[PDB]
Amino acid sequence: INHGYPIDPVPFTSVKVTDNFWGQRLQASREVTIPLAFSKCEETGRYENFVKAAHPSDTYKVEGFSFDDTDVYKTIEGASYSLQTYPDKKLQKYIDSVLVIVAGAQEPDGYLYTARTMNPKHPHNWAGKERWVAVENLSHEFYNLGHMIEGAVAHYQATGKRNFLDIAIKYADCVCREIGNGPQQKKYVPGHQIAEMALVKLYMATGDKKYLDQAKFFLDTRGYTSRKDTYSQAHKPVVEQDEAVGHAVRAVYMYSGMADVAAITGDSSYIKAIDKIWDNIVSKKIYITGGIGAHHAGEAFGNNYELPNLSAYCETCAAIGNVYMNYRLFLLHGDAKYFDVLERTLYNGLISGVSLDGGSFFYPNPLSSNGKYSRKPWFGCACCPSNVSRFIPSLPGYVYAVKNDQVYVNLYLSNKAELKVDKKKILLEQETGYPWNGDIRLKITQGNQDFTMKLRIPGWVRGNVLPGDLYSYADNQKPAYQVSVNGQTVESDVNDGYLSIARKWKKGDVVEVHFDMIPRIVKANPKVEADHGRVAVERGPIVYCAEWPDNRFNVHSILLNQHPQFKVTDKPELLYGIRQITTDAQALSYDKAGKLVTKDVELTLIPYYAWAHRGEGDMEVWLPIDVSATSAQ
Repeated sequence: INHGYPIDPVPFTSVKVTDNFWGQRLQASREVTIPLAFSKCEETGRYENFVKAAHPSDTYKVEGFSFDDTDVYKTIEGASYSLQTYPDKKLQKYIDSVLVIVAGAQEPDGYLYTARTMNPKHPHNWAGKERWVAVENLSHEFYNLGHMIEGAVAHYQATGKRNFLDIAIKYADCVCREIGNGPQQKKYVPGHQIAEMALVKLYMATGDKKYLDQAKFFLDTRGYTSRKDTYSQAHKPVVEQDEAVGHAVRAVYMYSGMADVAAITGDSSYIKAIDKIWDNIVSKKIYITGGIGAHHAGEAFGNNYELPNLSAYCETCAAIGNVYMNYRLFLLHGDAKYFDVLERTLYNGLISGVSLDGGSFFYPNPLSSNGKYSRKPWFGCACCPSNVSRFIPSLPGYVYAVKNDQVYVNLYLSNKAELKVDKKKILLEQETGYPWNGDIRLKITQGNQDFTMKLRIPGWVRGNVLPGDLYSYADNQKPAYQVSVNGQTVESDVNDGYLSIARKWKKGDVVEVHFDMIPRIVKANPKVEADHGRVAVERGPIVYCAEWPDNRFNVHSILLNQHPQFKVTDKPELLYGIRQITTDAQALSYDKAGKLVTKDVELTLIPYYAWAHRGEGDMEVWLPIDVSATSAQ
């Protein structure tokens, strides 16, 4: 059943990753992250909640969070993706055992929500006294449904079995029969959006239009209920929203649902709203790491241009949702600028949230540290680890896309892919050192077909830090790029951010691509007060930072040269293999006689994602280049 977007995804099952960067992240997800998250679901009581729901009792203290059941649904989602690329009888049998425990907690009419079922006389304090009554506050009853669906659909696609799917269908039918516009129903919308995107997905798996109508009901009714709160984007009808406000995850999950519903019903009204919201996010409310969410209070978007560094929120879940949103905008519009934003988030503020070994995570992802902040294996609220669990293995699904005769190449990494192009099979291989350098060989290894290959030419190689004027390059550098097909240079035009190559493609044909990767300094719009007198360091798609281990001085005390010169060096054995950046700078301090002293130092910079892997201490992304922004001790 067709999703309705004008461009088709190329699924993650079609793309075998052969590189070192992503390939190690994928291995780490399978060998450490998914096993750890299941192990934590046992250890922190997530399974016991379902067992308790199976034997209700007045005596249970219902504690944790009302959305804790989703940690289980999301880890099963991620495992289920893993199983499709890497079969594993034991993981698959383990999941069956978990699902028996999950199925036991479900009431006969399909309601599955352990925070009430465990102890209906004394339910979780966020659940309310009765079903649904606190849903637009913090019950998370429809959030739980959403993650349950996404988990179940994935498990069905991985196993051909319905032991998860049937549970989701039943809870979905419970919601659909009790919640709606009908006269024996109750008008309620999600307190935490996700059910909208998830119900489109369940429709696509089952053919039951009830689910699509429920998703549309959820969206269309928002803003017309008693709870008109900014926190959950219910301050206005969603079609009239034009700025990203409130809780960052809630926001991007709703914008993603708005996109899915729009595509599948051919309704452009939701699209005209998210186009404006996207413009607001990218021109006004996005960090240079691609993170979103400026305030601890509400885990929320700030005002326009409000981007503080130390107190930046940037929940890893929000980075993941930001990827979901931009991918969908790409599918609607066919412009690479959506993948520039997605690439920035993906390579920086998303992967910053999981350690390289896969065993610890971040909830918030700040752009500065004064120490006392490292990744943890889990949290009371485990939304980020379980989201990481589910995201990483799906990564190969983001690389390509196809519309008819048009093949989009959106990410650069070594991989072999099978593409369906006007109903003929095309095997395509990328070989590259990306993100570490800008050389890409693409080869047709099997098949022959006339088609147009669209190569994303990243914003960074064309002088655009991001779409819009939130940021600009503040050096003199003039990066260049070149493309060739079988030794003939393409000096065709960049349209919609792609260099487009139309020809008969055959086994043997080679595309060669070169992007200069030169260290850049980035300046923020002068309206961003936090970054006055400061610049950020970048190379290719990687944002850099200064961290304490590499620098025999206080990292918060540097003063970059007025016209900083940069050296890049390969470090294959440092932090899983990276390129570090070096620059000649000054470190400032106050001597014993009370005088400012400047000391010439070598400043060593690492990828932002690689910070915090070697001990708590100081870190800065936004480096002073003016004495107004310095700090001496």
